[PDB]
Amino acid sequence: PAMVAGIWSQLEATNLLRKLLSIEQNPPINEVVQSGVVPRVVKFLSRDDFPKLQFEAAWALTNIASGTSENTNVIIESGAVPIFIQLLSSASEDVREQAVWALGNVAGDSPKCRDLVLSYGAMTPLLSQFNENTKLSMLRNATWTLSNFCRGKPPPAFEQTQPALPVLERLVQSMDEEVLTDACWALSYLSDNSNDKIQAVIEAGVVPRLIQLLGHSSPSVLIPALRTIGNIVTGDDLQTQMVLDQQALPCLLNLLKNNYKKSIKKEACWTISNITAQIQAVIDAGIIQSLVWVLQSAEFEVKKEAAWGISNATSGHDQIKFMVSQGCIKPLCDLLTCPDLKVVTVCLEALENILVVGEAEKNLGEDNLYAQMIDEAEGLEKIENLQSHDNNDIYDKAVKILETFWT
Repeated sequence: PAMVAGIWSQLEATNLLRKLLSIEQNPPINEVVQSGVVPRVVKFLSRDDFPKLQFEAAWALTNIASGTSENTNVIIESGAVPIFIQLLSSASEDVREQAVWALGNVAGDSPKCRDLVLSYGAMTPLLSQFNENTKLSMLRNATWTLSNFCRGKPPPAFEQTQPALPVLERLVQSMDEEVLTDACWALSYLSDNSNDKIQAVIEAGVVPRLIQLLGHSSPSVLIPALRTIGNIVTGDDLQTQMVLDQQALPCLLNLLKNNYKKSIKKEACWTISNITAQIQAVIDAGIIQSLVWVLQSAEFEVKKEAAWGISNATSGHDQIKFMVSQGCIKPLCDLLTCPDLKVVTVCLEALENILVVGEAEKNLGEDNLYAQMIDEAEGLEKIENLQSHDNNDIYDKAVKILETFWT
Protein backbone atom coordinates (compact mmCIF):
# COMPACT_ATOMS: atom_id res chain seq x y z
CA PRO A 1 0.00 0.00 0.00
CA ALA A 2 2.56 2.64 1.10
CA MET A 3 5.64 0.69 2.18
CA VAL A 4 9.14 2.09 2.72
CA ALA A 5 11.85 -0.56 2.33
CA GLY A 6 14.19 0.82 5.03
CA ILE A 7 16.21 -2.40 4.92
CA TRP A 8 19.42 -0.56 3.93
CA SER A 9 17.61 -1.60 13.26
CA GLN A 10 16.24 -2.65 9.85
CA LEU A 11 14.93 -5.96 11.26
CA GLU A 12 11.85 -3.82 11.88
CA ALA A 13 11.52 -3.50 8.08
CA THR A 14 12.37 -7.16 7.41
CA ASN A 15 9.55 -8.11 9.80
CA LEU A 16 7.04 -5.99 7.86
CA LEU A 17 8.33 -7.39 4.55
CA ARG A 18 7.86 -10.91 5.93
CA LYS A 19 4.38 -10.17 7.30
CA LEU A 20 3.28 -8.55 4.02
CA LEU A 21 4.27 -11.74 2.19
CA SER A 22 2.35 -13.93 4.66
CA ILE A 23 -0.95 -12.26 3.65
CA GLU A 24 -3.60 -14.85 2.71
CA GLN A 25 -5.28 -13.19 -0.30
CA ASN A 26 -3.24 -11.63 -3.14
CA PRO A 27 0.24 -11.74 -1.55
CA PRO A 28 2.28 -8.90 -3.10
CA ILE A 29 5.30 -11.05 -3.99
CA ASN A 30 6.17 -9.91 -7.52
CA GLU A 31 6.38 -6.27 -6.37
CA VAL A 32 9.05 -7.27 -3.82
CA VAL A 33 11.02 -8.58 -6.82
CA GLN A 34 10.35 -5.30 -8.68
CA SER A 35 12.08 -3.46 -5.82
CA GLY A 36 14.79 -6.15 -5.82
CA VAL A 37 15.71 -6.41 -2.14
CA VAL A 38 15.90 -10.22 -2.22
CA PRO A 39 19.73 -10.39 -2.38
CA ARG A 40 19.86 -8.07 0.67
CA VAL A 41 17.56 -10.48 2.54
CA VAL A 42 19.67 -13.45 1.38
CA LYS A 43 22.63 -11.75 3.09
CA PHE A 44 20.59 -11.67 6.32
CA LEU A 45 20.36 -15.48 6.22
CA SER A 46 24.14 -15.43 6.81
CA ARG A 47 23.80 -13.52 10.11
CA ASP A 48 24.19 -16.20 12.80
CA ASP A 49 25.06 -13.44 15.28
CA PHE A 50 21.62 -11.80 14.89
CA PRO A 51 19.16 -14.73 14.70
CA LYS A 52 15.93 -12.68 14.97
CA LEU A 53 16.80 -10.96 11.70
CA GLN A 54 17.90 -14.38 10.39
CA PHE A 55 14.57 -15.90 11.48
CA GLU A 56 12.47 -13.09 9.98
CA ALA A 57 14.55 -13.27 6.78
CA ALA A 58 14.20 -17.05 6.41
CA TRP A 59 10.44 -16.78 7.02
CA ALA A 60 10.18 -14.03 4.39
CA LEU A 61 11.84 -16.31 1.80
CA THR A 62 9.88 -19.42 2.85
CA ASN A 63 6.74 -17.41 2.01
CA ILE A 64 8.08 -16.47 -1.44
CA ALA A 65 8.86 -20.18 -1.99
CA SER A 66 5.15 -20.92 -1.50
CA GLY A 67 2.90 -20.71 -4.57
CA THR A 68 4.13 -20.71 -8.16
CA SER A 69 7.28 -22.44 -9.52
CA GLU A 70 8.16 -18.95 -10.65
CA ASN A 71 8.36 -16.87 -8.49
CA THR A 72 9.84 -19.89 -6.61
CA ASN A 73 12.78 -20.07 -9.07
CA VAL A 74 14.09 -16.61 -8.06
CA ILE A 75 15.02 -18.01 -4.62
CA ILE A 76 17.08 -20.74 -6.34
CA GLU A 77 18.93 -18.22 -8.53
CA SER A 78 19.57 -16.04 -5.44
CA GLY A 79 21.61 -18.94 -3.98
CA ALA A 80 19.60 -19.28 -0.77
CA VAL A 81 19.09 -23.07 -0.85
CA PRO A 82 22.69 -23.93 0.16
CA ILE A 83 22.46 -21.35 2.97
CA PHE A 84 19.30 -23.03 4.29
CA ILE A 85 21.25 -26.32 4.37
CA GLN A 86 23.96 -25.04 6.74
CA LEU A 87 21.28 -23.20 8.76
CA LEU A 88 20.15 -26.69 9.82
CA SER A 89 23.29 -26.74 12.01
CA SER A 90 22.65 -23.36 13.68
CA ALA A 91 22.38 -23.08 17.47
CA SER A 92 19.02 -21.30 17.18
CA GLU A 93 16.14 -23.79 17.38
CA ASP A 94 13.76 -21.33 15.70
CA VAL A 95 16.15 -20.91 12.76
CA ARG A 96 16.62 -24.68 12.29
CA GLU A 97 12.84 -25.26 12.20
CA GLN A 98 12.46 -22.37 9.77
CA ALA A 99 15.28 -23.74 7.59
CA VAL A 100 13.49 -27.11 7.53
CA TRP A 101 10.24 -25.36 6.55
CA ALA A 102 11.82 -23.40 3.66
CA LEU A 103 13.47 -26.50 2.18
CA GLY A 104 10.13 -28.32 2.29
CA ASN A 105 8.38 -25.53 0.37
CA VAL A 106 11.13 -25.56 -2.26
CA ALA A 107 11.55 -29.33 -2.72
CA GLY A 108 7.77 -29.77 -2.84
CA ASP A 109 7.30 -27.28 -5.70
CA SER A 110 8.69 -29.53 -8.46
CA PRO A 111 10.94 -32.55 -9.17
CA LYS A 112 13.47 -30.06 -10.61
CA CYS A 113 13.49 -28.14 -7.31
CA ARG A 114 13.46 -31.37 -5.30
CA ASP A 115 16.51 -32.78 -7.10
CA LEU A 116 18.35 -29.46 -6.69
CA VAL A 117 17.77 -29.57 -2.93
CA LEU A 118 18.91 -33.22 -2.79
CA SER A 119 21.97 -32.51 -4.98
CA TYR A 120 23.24 -30.11 -2.29
CA GLY A 121 22.89 -32.97 0.22
CA ALA A 122 20.02 -31.56 2.28
CA MET A 123 19.11 -35.11 3.41
CA THR A 124 22.05 -35.69 5.78
CA PRO A 125 21.46 -32.62 7.98
CA LEU A 126 17.67 -33.14 7.77
CA LEU A 127 18.07 -36.61 9.31
CA SER A 128 20.56 -35.50 11.99
CA GLN A 129 17.58 -33.69 13.45
CA PHE A 130 15.38 -36.56 14.61
CA ASN A 131 16.23 -37.76 18.14
CA GLU A 132 14.92 -37.96 21.74
CA ASN A 133 15.58 -34.23 22.28
CA THR A 134 13.48 -33.31 19.21
CA LYS A 135 10.27 -31.45 20.07
CA LEU A 136 6.84 -32.03 18.51
CA SER A 137 6.97 -28.94 16.27
CA MET A 138 10.38 -29.89 14.85
CA LEU A 139 9.34 -33.55 14.62
CA ARG A 140 6.29 -32.62 12.52
CA ASN A 141 8.12 -30.06 10.35
CA ALA A 142 11.00 -32.44 9.58
CA THR A 143 8.82 -35.46 8.74
CA TRP A 144 6.79 -33.22 6.42
CA THR A 145 9.87 -31.78 4.69
CA LEU A 146 11.12 -35.35 4.26
CA SER A 147 7.75 -36.17 2.68
CA ASN A 148 8.42 -33.52 0.00
CA PHE A 149 12.00 -34.75 -0.46
CA CYS A 150 10.50 -38.05 -1.68
CA ARG A 151 7.45 -36.52 -3.39
CA GLY A 152 7.06 -35.78 -7.10
CA LYS A 153 7.21 -37.61 -10.42
CA PRO A 154 9.57 -38.53 -11.95
CA PRO A 155 10.75 -39.70 -8.49
CA PRO A 156 14.11 -38.76 -6.95
CA ALA A 157 17.10 -41.07 -7.39
CA PHE A 158 16.35 -43.93 -4.99
CA GLU A 159 19.86 -43.94 -3.50
CA GLN A 160 19.50 -40.27 -2.49
CA THR A 161 16.30 -41.07 -0.56
CA GLN A 162 17.43 -44.56 0.54
CA PRO A 163 19.05 -43.46 3.85
CA ALA A 164 15.68 -41.98 4.94
CA LEU A 165 14.29 -45.52 5.38
CA PRO A 166 16.13 -46.18 8.70
CA VAL A 167 14.64 -42.96 10.13
CA LEU A 168 11.17 -43.42 8.60
CA GLU A 169 10.93 -46.83 10.30
CA ARG A 170 11.32 -45.08 13.68
CA LEU A 171 8.95 -42.23 12.76
CA VAL A 172 6.07 -44.69 12.14
CA GLN A 173 6.45 -45.87 15.77
CA SER A 174 5.07 -42.45 16.81
CA MET A 175 1.49 -41.87 17.99
CA ASP A 176 1.18 -38.34 16.54
CA GLU A 177 -1.29 -38.26 13.63
CA GLU A 178 0.47 -35.48 11.68
CA VAL A 179 3.82 -37.31 11.89
CA LEU A 180 2.27 -40.71 11.05
CA THR A 181 0.46 -39.33 7.98
CA ASP A 182 3.51 -37.75 6.31
CA ALA A 183 5.76 -40.68 7.24
CA CYS A 184 3.39 -43.09 5.48
CA TRP A 185 3.16 -40.76 2.47
CA ALA A 186 6.96 -40.64 2.36
CA LEU A 187 7.04 -44.45 2.44
CA SER A 188 4.32 -44.72 -0.22
CA TYR A 189 6.43 -42.59 -2.59
CA LEU A 190 9.53 -44.73 -1.91
CA SER A 191 7.73 -47.95 -2.99
CA ASP A 192 6.32 -46.88 -6.38
CA ASN A 193 7.44 -48.73 -9.56
CA SER A 194 10.59 -50.77 -8.81
CA ASN A 195 10.98 -54.09 -6.98
CA ASP A 196 14.42 -52.92 -5.78
CA LYS A 197 12.81 -50.03 -3.90
CA ILE A 198 10.05 -52.30 -2.57
CA GLN A 199 12.72 -54.65 -1.19
CA ALA A 200 14.57 -51.84 0.61
CA VAL A 201 11.32 -50.77 2.31
CA ILE A 202 10.76 -54.33 3.60
CA GLU A 203 14.36 -54.60 4.83
CA ALA A 204 13.82 -51.44 6.93
CA GLY A 205 11.16 -53.37 8.90
CA VAL A 206 8.25 -50.96 8.48
CA VAL A 207 5.80 -53.62 7.25
CA PRO A 208 4.64 -54.92 10.67
CA ARG A 209 3.91 -51.37 11.89
CA LEU A 210 1.97 -50.44 8.73
CA ILE A 211 -0.37 -53.40 9.35
CA GLN A 212 -1.28 -51.89 12.74
CA LEU A 213 -1.95 -48.57 10.99
CA LEU A 214 -4.59 -50.32 8.84
CA GLY A 215 -6.70 -50.42 12.03
CA HIS A 216 -6.10 -46.73 12.77
CA SER A 217 -9.09 -44.47 13.54
CA SER A 218 -8.12 -41.67 11.12
CA PRO A 219 -8.23 -41.80 7.28
CA SER A 220 -5.37 -39.25 7.20
CA VAL A 221 -3.14 -42.06 8.52
CA LEU A 222 -5.18 -44.97 7.11
CA ILE A 223 -4.92 -43.96 3.42
CA PRO A 224 -1.14 -43.55 2.90
CA ALA A 225 -0.43 -46.68 4.99
CA LEU A 226 -2.90 -48.66 2.87
CA ARG A 227 -1.26 -47.17 -0.24
CA THR A 228 2.22 -48.26 0.87
CA ILE A 229 1.04 -51.84 1.41
CA GLY A 230 -0.65 -51.73 -2.01
CA ASN A 231 2.72 -50.76 -3.53
CA ILE A 232 4.55 -53.60 -1.74
CA VAL A 233 2.25 -56.26 -3.26
CA THR A 234 2.65 -54.95 -6.84
CA GLY A 235 6.22 -56.30 -6.81
CA ASP A 236 7.17 -59.97 -7.15
CA ASP A 237 5.79 -62.92 -5.15
CA LEU A 238 8.59 -63.22 -2.57
CA GLN A 239 7.96 -59.56 -1.69
CA THR A 240 4.17 -60.04 -1.68
CA GLN A 241 4.64 -63.02 0.68
CA MET A 242 6.19 -60.79 3.38
CA VAL A 243 2.92 -58.87 3.80
CA LEU A 244 0.93 -62.12 3.91
CA ASP A 245 3.18 -63.55 6.65
CA GLN A 246 2.46 -60.44 8.76
CA GLN A 247 -1.32 -61.15 8.92
CA ALA A 248 -2.31 -58.18 6.75
CA LEU A 249 -5.46 -59.87 5.41
CA PRO A 250 -7.61 -59.66 8.57
CA CYS A 251 -7.00 -55.89 8.47
CA LEU A 252 -7.95 -55.60 4.78
CA LEU A 253 -11.17 -57.55 5.43
CA ASN A 254 -12.28 -55.04 8.09
CA LEU A 255 -11.96 -52.21 5.55
CA LEU A 256 -14.40 -54.01 3.23
CA LYS A 257 -16.65 -55.50 5.94
CA ASN A 258 -17.15 -52.28 7.92
CA ASN A 259 -18.44 -49.27 5.96
CA TYR A 260 -15.33 -47.09 5.62
CA LYS A 261 -14.88 -44.08 3.31
CA LYS A 262 -15.70 -44.87 -0.35
CA SER A 263 -12.08 -44.27 -1.47
CA ILE A 264 -10.59 -46.48 1.28
CA LYS A 265 -12.65 -49.51 0.20
CA LYS A 266 -11.44 -49.16 -3.40
CA GLU A 267 -7.80 -48.97 -2.23
CA ALA A 268 -8.29 -52.19 -0.24
CA CYS A 269 -9.74 -53.99 -3.27
CA TRP A 270 -6.86 -52.71 -5.39
CA THR A 271 -4.41 -54.16 -2.86
CA ILE A 272 -6.19 -57.55 -2.80
CA SER A 273 -6.11 -57.79 -6.61
CA ASN A 274 -2.30 -57.37 -6.58
CA ILE A 275 -2.07 -60.40 -4.26
CA THR A 276 -4.22 -62.61 -6.49
CA ALA A 277 -1.48 -63.30 -9.06
CA GLN A 278 -0.34 -67.08 -3.10
CA ILE A 279 -4.02 -67.03 -4.08
CA GLN A 280 -4.56 -69.71 -1.41
CA ALA A 281 -4.01 -67.05 1.29
CA VAL A 282 -6.85 -64.73 0.24
CA ILE A 283 -9.35 -67.62 0.09
CA ASP A 284 -8.61 -68.73 3.67
CA ALA A 285 -9.26 -65.21 5.03
CA GLY A 286 -12.89 -65.29 3.77
CA ILE A 287 -12.50 -62.25 1.53
CA ILE A 288 -14.63 -63.62 -1.32
CA GLN A 289 -18.05 -63.14 0.33
CA SER A 290 -17.46 -59.46 1.10
CA LEU A 291 -15.69 -59.04 -2.27
CA VAL A 292 -18.78 -60.49 -4.01
CA TRP A 293 -20.95 -58.31 -1.74
CA VAL A 294 -18.92 -55.31 -2.95
CA LEU A 295 -19.22 -56.49 -6.58
CA GLN A 296 -23.04 -56.20 -6.33
CA SER A 297 -23.89 -53.48 -3.80
CA ALA A 298 -20.92 -51.08 -3.77
CA GLU A 299 -20.56 -48.21 -6.25
CA PHE A 300 -18.67 -48.53 -9.54
CA GLU A 301 -15.16 -47.32 -8.60
CA VAL A 302 -14.98 -50.14 -6.02
CA LYS A 303 -16.74 -52.74 -8.21
CA LYS A 304 -14.06 -52.21 -10.85
CA GLU A 305 -11.35 -53.13 -8.32
CA ALA A 306 -13.33 -56.08 -6.93
CA ALA A 307 -13.75 -57.40 -10.48
CA TRP A 308 -9.97 -57.21 -10.93
CA GLY A 309 -9.48 -59.13 -7.67
CA ILE A 310 -11.79 -61.91 -8.85
CA SER A 311 -10.43 -62.24 -12.40
CA ASN A 312 -6.78 -62.36 -11.28
CA ALA A 313 -7.60 -65.26 -8.96
CA THR A 314 -9.28 -67.19 -11.79
CA SER A 315 -6.15 -66.63 -13.93
CA GLY A 316 -3.76 -67.99 -11.29
CA HIS A 317 -8.89 -75.17 -10.28
CA ASP A 318 -10.34 -76.34 -6.94
CA GLN A 319 -10.08 -72.72 -5.72
CA ILE A 320 -12.46 -71.42 -8.42
CA LYS A 321 -15.17 -73.85 -7.25
CA PHE A 322 -15.29 -72.05 -3.88
CA MET A 323 -15.59 -68.65 -5.59
CA VAL A 324 -18.57 -69.92 -7.62
CA SER A 325 -20.11 -71.37 -4.44
CA GLN A 326 -19.99 -67.82 -3.01
CA GLY A 327 -22.31 -66.71 -5.85
CA CYS A 328 -19.75 -64.70 -7.82
CA ILE A 329 -21.29 -65.44 -11.24
CA LYS A 330 -24.44 -63.26 -11.09
CA PRO A 331 -22.27 -60.30 -9.97
CA LEU A 332 -19.92 -60.79 -12.94
CA CYS A 333 -22.76 -61.34 -15.43
CA ASP A 334 -24.68 -58.09 -14.83
CA LEU A 335 -21.42 -56.14 -15.37
CA LEU A 336 -21.27 -57.35 -19.01
CA THR A 337 -23.66 -54.49 -19.90
CA CYS A 338 -21.28 -51.96 -18.29
CA PRO A 339 -20.25 -48.78 -20.20
CA ASP A 340 -16.60 -49.30 -19.17
CA LEU A 341 -15.01 -51.68 -21.69
CA LYS A 342 -12.05 -52.46 -19.42
CA VAL A 343 -14.28 -54.06 -16.74
CA VAL A 344 -16.38 -55.86 -19.38
CA THR A 345 -13.23 -57.55 -20.74
CA VAL A 346 -12.17 -58.31 -17.16
CA CYS A 347 -15.51 -60.07 -16.54
CA LEU A 348 -15.28 -62.03 -19.81
CA GLU A 349 -11.78 -63.16 -18.79
CA ALA A 350 -13.25 -64.21 -15.43
CA LEU A 351 -16.22 -66.16 -16.83
CA GLU A 352 -13.96 -67.80 -19.44
CA ASN A 353 -11.69 -69.07 -16.65
CA ILE A 354 -14.76 -70.38 -14.80
CA LEU A 355 -16.16 -72.02 -17.94
CA VAL A 356 -12.79 -73.72 -18.52
CA VAL A 357 -12.96 -75.29 -15.04
CA GLY A 358 -16.63 -76.09 -15.78
CA GLU A 359 -15.61 -78.15 -18.81
CA ALA A 360 -12.69 -79.65 -16.88
CA GLU A 361 -14.66 -81.12 -13.96
CA LYS A 362 -17.53 -82.17 -16.25
CA ASN A 363 -15.10 -84.67 -17.81
CA LEU A 364 -14.69 -86.82 -14.67
CA GLY A 365 -22.73 -88.29 -17.97
CA GLU A 366 -23.67 -84.70 -17.10
CA ASP A 367 -23.41 -81.09 -18.35
CA ASN A 368 -21.20 -78.07 -17.60
CA LEU A 369 -22.78 -76.66 -14.43
CA TYR A 370 -21.17 -73.20 -14.61
CA ALA A 371 -22.29 -72.64 -18.21
CA GLN A 372 -25.78 -73.59 -17.02
CA MET A 373 -25.41 -71.23 -14.04
CA ILE A 374 -24.30 -68.45 -16.41
CA ASP A 375 -27.38 -69.13 -18.56
CA GLU A 376 -29.50 -69.27 -15.39
CA ALA A 377 -28.17 -65.84 -14.35
CA GLU A 378 -29.21 -64.23 -17.68
CA GLY A 379 -25.49 -64.23 -18.56
CA LEU A 380 -25.71 -66.10 -21.87
CA GLU A 381 -28.13 -63.48 -23.23
CA LYS A 382 -25.73 -60.66 -22.30
CA ILE A 383 -22.81 -62.50 -23.92
CA GLU A 384 -24.87 -63.06 -27.08
CA ASN A 385 -25.68 -59.32 -27.14
CA LEU A 386 -21.93 -58.56 -27.25
CA GLN A 387 -22.01 -59.82 -30.86
CA SER A 388 -23.82 -56.53 -31.67
CA HIS A 389 -21.19 -54.47 -29.80
CA ASP A 390 -19.14 -51.52 -31.14
CA ASN A 391 -15.74 -52.68 -29.91
CA ASN A 392 -14.35 -55.38 -32.23
CA ASP A 393 -12.12 -56.76 -29.45
CA ILE A 394 -15.20 -57.46 -27.29
CA TYR A 395 -17.07 -59.03 -30.23
CA ASP A 396 -14.07 -61.34 -30.69
CA LYS A 397 -13.88 -62.28 -27.01
CA ALA A 398 -17.66 -62.83 -26.92
CA VAL A 399 -17.62 -65.08 -29.99
CA LYS A 400 -14.75 -67.35 -28.88
CA ILE A 401 -16.55 -67.97 -25.56
CA LEU A 402 -19.69 -69.06 -27.42
CA GLU A 403 -17.89 -71.22 -30.00
CA THR A 404 -15.98 -73.09 -27.27
CA PHE A 405 -18.75 -73.59 -24.67
CA TRP A 406 -21.99 -73.34 -26.72
CA THR A 407 -22.28 -75.39 -29.94
